[PDB]
Amino acid sequence: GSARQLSKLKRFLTTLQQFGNDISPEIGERVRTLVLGLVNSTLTIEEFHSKLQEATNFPLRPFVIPFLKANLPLLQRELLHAARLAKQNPAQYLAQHEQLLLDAS
Repeated sequence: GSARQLSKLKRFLTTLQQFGNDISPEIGERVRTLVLGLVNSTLTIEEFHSKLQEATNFPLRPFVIPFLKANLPLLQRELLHAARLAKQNPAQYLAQHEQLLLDAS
């Protein structure tokens, strides 16, 4: 498969969202929101590329859409580890609520 080969960005993403709260509150909440969002929450690359684009300083970064597009399945993996280091559940790590579970209807 193409997991490890694409995991090259996984690490960066993990630390990016983990330390993203250090650089600042704005970009922080956003980074984690988008990242963790498309990971478990209902989010799309485009949307994750929008807020981020206006969240991170400087002009659009090189390969944004195609970035998480091939790392989506790689980011949803580390999420299972975050919960262990967050003292919470892997699916509740981001949700942290009931109403925000499966409100399809």
